[PDB]
Amino acid sequence: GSVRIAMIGTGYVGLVSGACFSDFGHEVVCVDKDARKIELLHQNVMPIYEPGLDALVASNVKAGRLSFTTDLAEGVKDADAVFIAVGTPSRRGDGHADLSYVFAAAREIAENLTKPSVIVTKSTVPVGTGDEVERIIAEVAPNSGAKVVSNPEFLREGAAIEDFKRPDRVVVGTEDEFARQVMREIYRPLSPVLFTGRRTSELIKYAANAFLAVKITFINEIADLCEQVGADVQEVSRGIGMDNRIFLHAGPGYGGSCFPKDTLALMKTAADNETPLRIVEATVQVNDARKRAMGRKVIKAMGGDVRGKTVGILGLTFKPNTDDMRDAPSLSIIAALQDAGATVKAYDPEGVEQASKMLTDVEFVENPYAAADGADALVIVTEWDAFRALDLTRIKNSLKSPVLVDLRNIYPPAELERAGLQYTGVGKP
Amino acid sequence: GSVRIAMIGTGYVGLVSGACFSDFGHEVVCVDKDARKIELLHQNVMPIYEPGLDALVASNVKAGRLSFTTDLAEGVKDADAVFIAVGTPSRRGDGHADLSYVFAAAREIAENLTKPSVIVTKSTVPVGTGDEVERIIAEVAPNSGAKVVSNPEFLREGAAIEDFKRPDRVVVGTEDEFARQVMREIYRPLSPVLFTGRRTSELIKYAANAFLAVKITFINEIADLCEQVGADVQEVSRGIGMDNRIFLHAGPGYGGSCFPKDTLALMKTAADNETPLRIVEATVQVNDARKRAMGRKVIKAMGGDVRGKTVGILGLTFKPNTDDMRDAPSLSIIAALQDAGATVKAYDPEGVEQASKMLTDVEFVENPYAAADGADALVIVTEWDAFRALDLTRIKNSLKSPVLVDLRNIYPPAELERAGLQYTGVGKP
Ligand SMILES: NC(=O)c1ccc[n+]([C@@H]2O[C@H](COP(=O)([O-])OP(=O)(O)OC[C@H]3O[C@@H](n4cnc5c(N)ncnc54)[C@H](O)[C@@H]3O)[C@@H](O)[C@H]2O)c1
Ligand SMILES: NC(=O)c1ccc[n+]([C@@H]2O[C@H](COP(=O)([O-])OP(=O)(O)OC[C@H]3O[C@@H](n4cnc5c(N)ncnc54)[C@H](O)[C@@H]3O)[C@@H](O)[C@H]2O)c1
Repeated sequence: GSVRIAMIGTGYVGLVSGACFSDFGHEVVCVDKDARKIELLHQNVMPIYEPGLDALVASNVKAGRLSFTTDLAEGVKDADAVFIAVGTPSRRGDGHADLSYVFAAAREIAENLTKPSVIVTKSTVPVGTGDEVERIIAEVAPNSGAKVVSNPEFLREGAAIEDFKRPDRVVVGTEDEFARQVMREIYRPLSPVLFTGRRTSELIKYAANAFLAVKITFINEIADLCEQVGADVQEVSRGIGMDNRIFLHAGPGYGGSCFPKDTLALMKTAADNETPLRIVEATVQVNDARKRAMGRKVIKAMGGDVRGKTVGILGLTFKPNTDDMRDAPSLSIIAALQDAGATVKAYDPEGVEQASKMLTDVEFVENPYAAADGADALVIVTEWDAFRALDLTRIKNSLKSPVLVDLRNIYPPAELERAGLQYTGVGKP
Repeated sequence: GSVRIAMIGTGYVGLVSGACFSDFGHEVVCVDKDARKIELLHQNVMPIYEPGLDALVASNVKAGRLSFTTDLAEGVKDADAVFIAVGTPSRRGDGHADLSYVFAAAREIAENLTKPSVIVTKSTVPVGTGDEVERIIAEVAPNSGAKVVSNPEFLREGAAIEDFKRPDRVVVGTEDEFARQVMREIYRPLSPVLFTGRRTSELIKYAANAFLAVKITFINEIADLCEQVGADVQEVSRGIGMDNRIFLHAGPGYGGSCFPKDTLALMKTAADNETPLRIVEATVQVNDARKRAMGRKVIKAMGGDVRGKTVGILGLTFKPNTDDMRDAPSLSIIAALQDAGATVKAYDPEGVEQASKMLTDVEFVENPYAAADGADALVIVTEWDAFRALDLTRIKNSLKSPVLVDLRNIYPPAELERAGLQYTGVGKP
C-alpha cells in the first residue's frame, strides 16, 4: 500500500492533511506557489500554529515520506491521487466562492499529468464543481484516464490532528468504483468512510458548517433573551443538551477562515439555484449584528459614555489554539469601541503578528495581566485556557474601574462577587 | 413515601403524567371540568390514543392509587403537591398564550386549599407565570404556606410513557429548598433531575421545542435544495448526523398540539420583552409556507392540472401512534389540493373521528389500499409503520395514473422502479 500523494495547496488544510497522510505511510508531496511557506517548511519552521504539527512534519520529514516544493509537476509526477487544498475565499463584490484558484490549479494539474491519477477536491467548494473540473480534465487531458472526486474536510483549527486522526466520519463523492477502491486504499489505516455521489458530498460540508452556525446563533439569540428575563443560559443549554438530538455554549458569535463565508456561498448558490435558505439567511444577519452589539454590551456595562476611556481585551482570534484571526469576532468588537472613541489593550498568546495586519490603532501587550493595567474595563473574548486560571484579585487593583465582561462565561460570578467585580456574562440575571 | 398528588387537567398530558405517578406508588387524583373524559375514564374507556395507557390506568385503578373527578376540591383535599396540566392554546387574535385556563385553575386551587401544598405548573407556559401565580396564591391564600414551582413536560405523543418512564432529563424551577426536597421525594423512583430557578425552567420547554422545529425546518430547507441540485438528503442528514453535535429526517413540516404555537408564543414573549428571535421568526415562516408547497409538489408531479382529478392520502396526523390531528401538516396539504379542484381519499388508522371536525369534503376510508383505488395519485404523509410494509404492486393496478409521492422517504425508489411507479420523495435526483 503506502502510496503516492500530491497535495496541491499547503495552507491550514493541505499541510495538516498531507502530513497525517504521511503518518499513514503514504508518499506525500505538498505544493504551494507561495515561496515563503515552502521556504519556511524547508527550514523546518511551520508557518502557522497547530498543536502537534511541529513534530508531525519534522518527524515524517526524516522518515522520508513527506516532501515540499513550489514546482507543481514534480508532485504530479506519477502521483496516485492528487488533492486540491487551495483557498476558496469569498469573491470580493457579491460574496460567492472565488473558484479561480481551484480552476487555475486543476488546469495546471491536467497538463502535467503522467498516469491516470485520481483528482480530489478537498477545498470547501460549491456543488457541481467536480462536474466542471470533469470537463476541464476532458478538455485538457481527455484520454489520460483520470477520475474526479470530492473529499471535503471537517477539522476544527486547534484540534486538526485529532479531528483528522479520529474522524466522526469522512466523505467521498463519486460513482466510479475504481476511484472508490483507491480512496478506500488511501484511508484504510483508520480501522467509517461515507460514499455518496459527487454533488451530494460537495453539499455536505456546506450544510454542516451552515448547521453549526445555526446552532451557535440560535442559543446566542436565546442568550439575549435570558438576560432580559433573568434566566441562566448555561443551565438552559444543558436543559436542552441532555436530549439525544443534542454541547452548545453562548458566544459573541462565530467566525474563522471556514465558517461565515461558507454560509454566504451556500446562501448564494441556493439563490442561483432559485431556492431561498431563510434560516441561514437569518443566521448571518443576526451574527454580523451580534458581535457589534456585544461591543455595545460593554459600553452599557461601562456606564454608556466611553469617549476617551481605556479598554482591555483578552483573546483576539475566533478560537483558542490557533492564530487564525481571519474574520474574528473581536475586530468588530474593537471597531465598535473605537467608533465611540476609546483605546484598546489586547493580549493574544499567538494571534498578534497576524492580527496586526487587520487592525488599526491597537496597543498589543506581552501579558494578559498587563491588558487590564489601568484600563476602565477588561473584556474576555477568546477562551485560551490560560485565562481560565488567573488571579482575579490583581485585576481589581489593576483597574481604574472594577468592570469585567466575560463573554465565554468561564468565570463563575461568585469569584467576581468575591473580588467585588462588576460581573457581566452572556445570559445573566 | 408514596404521596398525595392532584393533577388539575386530564388531557394528553395530565392523564399520562398522573397515571405514571401512580405507578411510582403515589396517591393520584386527576381532575377535569369536562365531564365526558371523566365519564369515560370511569367507564374505563380512555378518550385518546396513547400506547400502554389502556393498561396503565386500568391497572392502577384496581390497585387503588388512581382516582378521577370533576370536583376540584376533592382532589385538592390535603394534596401534597398540585399539578396544573390544563391547556395553553394560542390566543385567537395575536398568537400569544391563552393563560386564562391556568389563571382560572390556579385560583380555584388557591381557595380549596387545606395544607401548605406544592403548586406545580406543568403546562407549557411563558415565563414569570410562576411569579404571577405566586401573587395569586398570596392574594387568595396568603398564610397557607404554599410554594409555586414549574416542572414542564417533554414527552412525544406516541411514546409518552417511555418518554416519561425514561427521561433524558426532568426540570424543576424554584429556590425554596423545602419544595426542592418535595419534588425530589416525588421523582425519587427513577434512579437525573435538573434544578434551575423558576423563570429559567419556564424558558427551557419553549427553547427546546423551538430548537427542534429549527432542526426540522433546517434540513427541510436543505431538502428543497437537494432536489434542484440532485443531492440525496438521507445521505446528507447522515453526513452531518455522525457529528457528536448531532438523527434528523426531511419532512413536509411539523405540527401537533405542542410545537407550532410554542414557537409563536416564544416569538411573541420575546417581542414583548423587546428582543427579536429572527431564527425562530424565520422557522415558522418557512414551515407554514412549506406544507402548502408540498401540496404544489404533488400537482407538479401530477402534471400541473389537477382540476377534477382524484387523490389518495396515506396518513393524516402530524405523527404516527396517536390521534392528535391538531395542527397537522395534512390539512394544509389537502386544502391546497381542494383549491385546485380535486378530490380526496384519506386513510388514518386512528385519526379519523378527530380529523373529521377539522376537515371539509373528505371521503375517509377503512383501508390504505382503498385510498389509492382509482385515484390519479397516492400521497404518503404520516409514517404509520403499517405503511412501511405494503404491496406496491396492487397499487399500480389500483391507480388511474401510476403516481406516488412519498413524503417521509420510507420506500426505497428501486421498489417503485420495480413496480414501474412515478417516484417522488423529498430531496431526490
Ligand atoms: N481553515 C479551515 O479551518 C478549513 C477547514 C475545512 C476546509 N477548509 C477549506 O480548505 C480550503 C483551504 O483552507 P485554508 O485554510 O488552508 O486556506 P489557506 O488560504 O490558509 O491555504 C490555501 C493555500 O493554498 C495555496 N494555493 C492557492 N492556490 C494554489 C495553487 N494554484 N497551487 C499551489 N498552491 C496554491 C495558497 O498559497 C495558500 O497558502 C478552503 O476552501 C477552505 O474552505 C478550511
Ligand atoms: N400534547 C403534548 O404533546 C404536550 C407535551 C408537553 C407539554 N404540553 C403542554 O401541556 C398542556 C396541556 O396539554 P394537552 O395536550 O393535554 O392539552 P389538552 O387540551 O389536550 O388537555 C388539557 C385538558 O385540561 C382540562 N382543563 C382545562 N382547564 C381546566 C380546569 N380549570 N380544571 C380542570 N381541568 C381543566 C381540559 O378539559 C383539557 O381536557 C399545554 O400547555 C401543552 O402545551 C403538551
